[PDB]
Amino acid sequence: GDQRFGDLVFRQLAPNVWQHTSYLDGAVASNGLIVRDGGRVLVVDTAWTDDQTAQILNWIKQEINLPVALAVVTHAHQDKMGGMDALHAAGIATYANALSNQLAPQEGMVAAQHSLTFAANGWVEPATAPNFGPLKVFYPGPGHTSDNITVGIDGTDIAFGGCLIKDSKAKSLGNLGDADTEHYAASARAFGAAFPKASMIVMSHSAPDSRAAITHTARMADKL
Ligand SMILES: [Zn+2]
Repeated sequence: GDQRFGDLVFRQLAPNVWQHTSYLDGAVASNGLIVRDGGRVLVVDTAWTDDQTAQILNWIKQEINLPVALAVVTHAHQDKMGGMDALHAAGIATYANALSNQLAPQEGMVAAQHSLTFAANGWVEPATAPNFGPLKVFYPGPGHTSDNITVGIDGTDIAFGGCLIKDSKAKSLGNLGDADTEHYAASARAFGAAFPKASMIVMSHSAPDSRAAITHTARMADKL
């Protein structure tokens, strides 16, 4: 069920949801999501590079042929925001956690055009997420990074944990270079409680897993 398109891989997860995969030299896969929402397409996370992200837009044109209305990126690291220039070059509205945009220059990333803010319970302030359609954005607390956000896909059983969640076979939570080791466990559990009926957990560096990914990640995080 994987489709190769240039050096990227695309996998349909649901009638209106695909996983995009891009590689950086070993070679490390990074996953994001593409969502068809009526007459438009919404993207979650860039590829590692601008050139790879441009190929995401090419694949969408070929396979979906609907305009990309917006992209949301899940934190200020290269695997999630390394392709911001391809989106901006294409006139696509881009959204990140305000803190991701504030950190972007120090992380060597281009800031998104728009900033998300969050309630004290982690849910996005809806005024800051205009026309997000099925994308339900939740800030679970600091973990992989202080700015990491997560996205549920309304109308589906899918939730995206980005780099916060690792699969149930993971031997480590790496990369922990920018991690909050105190709050990581609670943040992983918060993601599970925010999307309590999601059965397909999509994550940055593993194929989709069951909810065991969340509990397993939280238990590894408890050891930090
Ligand atoms: Zn990261």
